Amino acid sequence: ASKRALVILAKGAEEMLTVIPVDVMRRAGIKVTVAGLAGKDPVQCSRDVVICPDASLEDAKKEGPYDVVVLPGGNLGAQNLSESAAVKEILKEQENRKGLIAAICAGPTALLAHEIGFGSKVTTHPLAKDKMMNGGHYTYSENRVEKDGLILTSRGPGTSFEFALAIVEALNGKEVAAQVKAPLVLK
Amino acid sequence: ASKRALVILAKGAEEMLTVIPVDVMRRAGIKVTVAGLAGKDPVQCSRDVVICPDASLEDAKKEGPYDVVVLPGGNLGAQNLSESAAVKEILKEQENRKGLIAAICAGPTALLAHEIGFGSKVTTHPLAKDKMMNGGHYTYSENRVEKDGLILTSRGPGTSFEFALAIVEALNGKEVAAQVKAPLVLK
Repeated sequence: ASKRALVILAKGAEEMLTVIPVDVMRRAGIKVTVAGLAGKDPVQCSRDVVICPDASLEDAKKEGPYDVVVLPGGNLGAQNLSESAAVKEILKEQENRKGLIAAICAGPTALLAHEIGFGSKVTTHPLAKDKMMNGGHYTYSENRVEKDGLILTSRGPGTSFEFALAIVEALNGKEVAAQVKAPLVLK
Repeated sequence: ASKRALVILAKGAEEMLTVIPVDVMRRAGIKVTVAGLAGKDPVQCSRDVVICPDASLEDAKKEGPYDVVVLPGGNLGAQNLSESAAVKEILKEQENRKGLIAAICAGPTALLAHEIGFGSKVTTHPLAKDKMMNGGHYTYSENRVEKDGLILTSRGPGTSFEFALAIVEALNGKEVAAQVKAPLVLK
């Protein structure tokens, strides 16, 4: 039985922060669904790369649950995630079933919006710290990847391989993560 | 006047090796055209991410010339690039006008196919070395990014930020590259 991941893709998402985790998780043999927040239609990312989702979020939700829910960053993408009642429901249910939630760069600010994981240690992009920390509901970290139990966060494009491999390690173990890492030519 | 880049996107291209350079070049203010080898239609990448190109290669060619032509990797994508007469023509013309050509991972093997840049120092993904070196037409390097004049090559997903920033430096200078790099959270 393979592990499954839901990646929620909204307009204005950071395309690197979307594609690196999708690709690395697929290299790990995880079954990844790229779900469009707004529907099935192509999604215009922050730097104008246009990605076609595998399914709408509505449809993907019916095929869950997932071993991880992944929230890419990009400020406008994170805002769209934060404003969505559907994302609220998915994240609450994932938290309620003790499933992993992974968010990168401004992505973790959607956890704040939906009151997910309060009391956890988290990181974000440096420019998203103040937003994430409004109210003091989390403890901030400058680690490149932070994992406090079932809340896994990371900082930016340059930490996205580390983030993705941390998801792989959490789901499939350290040995699979190491095997996936070697062909990537990381430093 | 901004610099312009042509990124040639074929079926089976490595989506990280496509998106990271597109995004980082756009962050640098380069005008990037993602051109579909096969036409305007969406492109299925190696790990099944589907990207919609900005234009067909046929149309993009008419809007050149470009300050850089970028060839992503992915073995099947590189093979498609290598089999295309249109790519041959674009690369020969770029070489003839003394314009930069940048290729990452198996991407440089399309330079071999089209007899581009012989006598240059190059790198590739480790698994693409033997293919690239057939005939001894290039000198191999293990540097993460190699630039021998107007032929710029790199090794893999984990070197793609370095590759993209090397393109930025070549076109827009070291200071712009440094400014684009800082918000990425590189190690």
